[PDB]
Amino acid sequence: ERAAQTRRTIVAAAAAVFDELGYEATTIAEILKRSGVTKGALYFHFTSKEQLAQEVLTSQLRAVPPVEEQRLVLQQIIDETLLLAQLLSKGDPLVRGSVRLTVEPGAPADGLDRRAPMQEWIGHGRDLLRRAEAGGELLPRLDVDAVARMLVGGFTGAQILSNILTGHADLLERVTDMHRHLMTSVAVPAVLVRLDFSAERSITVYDEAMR
Amino acid sequence: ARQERAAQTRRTIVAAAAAVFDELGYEATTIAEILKRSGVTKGALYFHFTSKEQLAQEVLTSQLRAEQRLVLQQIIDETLLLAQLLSKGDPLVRGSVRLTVEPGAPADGLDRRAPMQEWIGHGRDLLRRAEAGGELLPRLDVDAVARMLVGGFTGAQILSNILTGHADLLERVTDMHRHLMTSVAVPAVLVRLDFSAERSITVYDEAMRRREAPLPAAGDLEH
Repeated sequence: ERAAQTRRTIVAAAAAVFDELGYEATTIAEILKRSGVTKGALYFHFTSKEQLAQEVLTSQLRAVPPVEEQRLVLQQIIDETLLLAQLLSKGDPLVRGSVRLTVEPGAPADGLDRRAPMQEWIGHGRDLLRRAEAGGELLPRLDVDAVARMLVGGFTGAQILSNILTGHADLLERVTDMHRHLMTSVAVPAVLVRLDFSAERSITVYDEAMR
Repeated sequence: ARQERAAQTRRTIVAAAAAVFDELGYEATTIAEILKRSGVTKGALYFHFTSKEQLAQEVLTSQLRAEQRLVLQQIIDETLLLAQLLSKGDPLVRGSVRLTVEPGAPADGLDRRAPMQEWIGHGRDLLRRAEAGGELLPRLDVDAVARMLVGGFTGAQILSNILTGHADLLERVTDMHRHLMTSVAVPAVLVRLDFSAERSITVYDEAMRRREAPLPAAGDLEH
């Protein structure tokens, strides 16, 4: 049924409010004002501000539309990383609210599980790196879970600092520098030199995914 | 005499401000809560700081005040030190990581950008020293690099907090930094750099013999 599309317009409004106001200050009443749906629509879909937040939390993973497989698995990880930064940088609300809920110190013991969604995000990077590893794309002896944490951490640090220092104006550049310097110690040299970090391929991946 | 006494109560004001910024964040922190906790007079605080904001920036910039053969080993040493301090819950480093990462009140009255620029400048200065001694791979943009070093610590630190409450902090920072350094250092320098938890334990020990909880000079105590 296509009112599970109004589910999408509820998450968007909810993410935007979380982004502007943080978890504690955000209210269901505000989310209802902002989305313009009905109390009964809302609750059909989500029982609490809490489940609404858990939903918004998953967006740094689940809001990126899927990407196509590439001759190099590592290029698919680049494609996903840069697509996430394109969204962040265009102010996509799901991604924005996800960043804010993740990094913002909560009121102590707000009952919100930040760990499970960050585990799923890292789990997905670990899955791609496992296929790269079996493809011979990675330097030997690397730990695929340590590496996955590094890539997510690197994205997160570059993105936050870019916010602080330029309001996200240099975001793509920074995330690209971070990711490319990380790939230099993870990719075998023959693969490294065939990876494409360009802004051009990144807008193309963006456009093709929107649809 | 008067100056050493004033410097001591200065340090107490910075330490106490950090602990409060840690628990409460910038906006909810109050000069009044800081006086309450330090036991220092308003007069002494007004003399040392122009505002809550300059004080928050002073917390942010504190670890920048705290000889090697290789300049990049200085960068390693300072970064892993911060991880050991944060791991232990040192108030200065806790408060400055919170004020860094916190969403703008903007509307917030805290300019994070100025003291972050001082962190970047410090890294940048070190990286130019490293270049003068030949330690860097050729043609690097020293600013873009300092930004990547600082962004790598920040993102390692955050995920480490979310996934493990900082239990694996030092391992994540070290992995992040080792991998970044590998993309930045000439190999002959990279093999000689020391990333061990051993060396970092020693550096931290040494730093802790010098990080006494500051107490105010008695002339600046509230009665």
